[PDB]
Amino acid sequence: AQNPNCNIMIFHPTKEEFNDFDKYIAYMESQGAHRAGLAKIIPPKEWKARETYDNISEILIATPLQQVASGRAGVFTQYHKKKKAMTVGEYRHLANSKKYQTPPHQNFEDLERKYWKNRIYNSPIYGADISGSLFDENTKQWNLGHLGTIQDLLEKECGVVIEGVNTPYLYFGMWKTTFAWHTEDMDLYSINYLHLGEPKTWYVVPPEHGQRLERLARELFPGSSRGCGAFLRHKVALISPTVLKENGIPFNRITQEAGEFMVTFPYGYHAGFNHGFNCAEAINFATPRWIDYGKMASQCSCGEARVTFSMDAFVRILQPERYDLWK
Ligand SMILES: O=C(O)c1ccnc(NCCCO)c1
Ligand SMILES: [Cl-]
Ligand code: NI
Ligand SMILES: [Zn+2]
Repeated sequence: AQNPNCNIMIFHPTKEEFNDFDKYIAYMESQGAHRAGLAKIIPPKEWKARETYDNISEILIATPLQQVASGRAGVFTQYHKKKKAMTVGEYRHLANSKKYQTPPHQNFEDLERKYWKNRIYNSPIYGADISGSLFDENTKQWNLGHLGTIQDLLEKECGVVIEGVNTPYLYFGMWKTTFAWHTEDMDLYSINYLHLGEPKTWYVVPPEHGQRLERLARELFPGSSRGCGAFLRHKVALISPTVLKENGIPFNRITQEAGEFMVTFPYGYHAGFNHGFNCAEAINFATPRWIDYGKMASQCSCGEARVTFSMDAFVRILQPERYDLWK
């Protein structure tokens, strides 16, 4: 078996290899990349997402989110408080202010130490899930707005014809802005491109050990576990690498820099944080190997998590018993 220790793999495709997206995902998996839950792809040196990031300051963040923490340094939850709308220009100025800017630090490891020591004592502002794209329409390779759709993948594999669409989202971050422990909706893949700015650090549990993370989460958040059988779908829980180690949970970490892609694989739990002002773009996608994960995916049983219009049809076709129970 390839990659048996489930290490995060890094790939350097040539411009020739960068032409066929589906074929290169299949290649990475032939080398065992999916066993880690996450892979990094560095684009060929001739490639670019767009010519310049001039004038991105005109984009609107209609509902910025203030991320307020509760708990202890290594085990906490965060709730999102809605703030008034601001432009990306206003947001970037706020991220660079004395109150919110990245602190002095020696290297990535020093800044990671400062994040986990001090995260809970601050409330950074996150611009998340903004429908849109920053890829140039003339960019033909790995353009996250020109991928084949999950609906067409299901039709090709299973003959199923369903409603729904599939478009990218933008994320504007600052120091300490946080994404909580989660897998994707319906345990889909995701692909994430860091367009501009400071790095993003990622943590990931191998898919073959995801149930170990779930068992620890039930022990650390017991009231949340009693209220919903799939509460990590709420995307509000954080657990530090020190606590994961103390409890024997297998995981890996890596830092993504501007100009790099990250792919998460079906049922790969991940979490992380931003180092400073940045802008990323992400979308979910599917392959033939995803279908069986879609059939087995857990669902939030209490109403807190959002189920989109498109996700409704996935549940209706792949999980008809759960759909009928919803009625
Ligand atoms: O912010 C990101 O770059 C990012 C990366 C991967 N998954 C995410 N899911 C949203 C969870 C919100 O707590 C967000
Ligand atoms: Cl700090
Ligand atoms: Ni994600
Ligand atoms: Zn729930």
